[PDB]
Amino acid sequence: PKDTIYHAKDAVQATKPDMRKPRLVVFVVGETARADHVSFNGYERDTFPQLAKIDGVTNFSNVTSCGTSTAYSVPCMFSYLGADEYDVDTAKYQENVLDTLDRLGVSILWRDNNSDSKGVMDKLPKAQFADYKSATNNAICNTNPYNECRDVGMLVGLDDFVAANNGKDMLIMLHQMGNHGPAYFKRYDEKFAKFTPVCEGNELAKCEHQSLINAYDNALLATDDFIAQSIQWLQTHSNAYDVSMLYVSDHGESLGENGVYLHGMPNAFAPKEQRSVPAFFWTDKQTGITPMATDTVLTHDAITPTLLKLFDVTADKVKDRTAFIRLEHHH
Ligand SMILES: O[C@H]1[C@H](O)[C@@H](O)OC[C@@H]1O
Ligand SMILES: [Zn+2]
Repeated sequence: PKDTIYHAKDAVQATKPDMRKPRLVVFVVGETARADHVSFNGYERDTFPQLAKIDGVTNFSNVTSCGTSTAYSVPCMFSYLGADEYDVDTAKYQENVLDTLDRLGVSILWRDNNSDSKGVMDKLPKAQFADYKSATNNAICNTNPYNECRDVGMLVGLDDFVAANNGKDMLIMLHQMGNHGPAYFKRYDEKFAKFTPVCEGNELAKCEHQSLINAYDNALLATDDFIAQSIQWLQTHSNAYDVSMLYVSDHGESLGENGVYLHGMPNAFAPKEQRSVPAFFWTDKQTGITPMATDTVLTHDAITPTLLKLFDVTADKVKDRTAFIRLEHHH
C-alpha cells in the first residue's frame, strides 16, 4: 500500500441533510455508448424512446471522454487531476471525488455489472462495493439464453440501502455492462430486438455492416430502458429526497470506420468515434438544480465538479471547472 495523495482537504459541505432535504443521486457509469447513435444528437433512429418521454432529461451533445477504455477512463472520471494531468498508474493512491464525498458524510454505494470500479472504491469500506455480475447478487440473469446478468438488476433492493441510510445524502454508482462488444447482440433481452437483422457472430468484420449497427442500436434501447427505470426508481423517493440522475459513458466505439472495431486505442490516434460519448442529466423539479446548455463543450473532467455540486461540496481544485449543472439559481 501507499499513502493517499490529497487533492481536496479544503472541501466543505455547505448544507447538511438535517437542515434541508437529503439528496439521493444515481450516477450511471455507461459503457461503449456513442454520442452519434443517440436520437437526441441527430441519429435517425429513435434509440432513446423512453428517455424522450421523461420531463427534465437534458441531453449533452458535445461530450468527449478522457480515454478509450474502461481501466483508463473510469478512474479519471472520478479524479481531481483531470484528463491533462491524469496518470492511470497512480490514480488509485489519489484522493478521488468519492473519497471526498464519503469523508463529508455522503453514503457511497457502487454496484457493478461491468467489471469493477478500477480502483475508485479501493479506500472505502469493502461492503460499499457489490459485484452485480454475480447471479447471487443480481436477480435478473435468467431473462436471456446467455444467462447474462442485466443492468436493471442493479436496481433491485436499492430500497434496502436507502432505508439503511435513512435521511442521509446518498450517491449510488451503477456500472453498466451497456454496449460492451464485440457481442452486442448479447447485451439486450429479446424485447429490445427492434432493429433487424442482427449480427450474431463474434467476428465483427464478417457480419454485414447494417446487422452490426442493428445489434449496437438494440443494445442502446436496453440502456434507454435501464436509465428510464433508474429515473423511475429515484422518483419513488422524490418526496423524501432531492433526486437526480447523471449518465456518462466511459468511451465510445468504432463500428467499422476505416476498418476499425471496438475501442481502447491510444488517444493520440484513436478515432473520434471512440471518444464522443453521450451524457444525460435528469433531476426532479423541486431540487433547484439547473442543467448547463445542451451544447456546452464538455469532457469527463466535468463529472467530479458535478458530483460535488450535487451535494453542495466546494473544492478548490475544481473551482474553475465546467460542470454539467449551473452555478446560478432561480428563486
Ligand atoms: O485512452 C487510453 C487508452 O484506453 C489506454 O489503453 O492507452 C492510452 C489511451 O490514451
Ligand atoms: Zn468500457
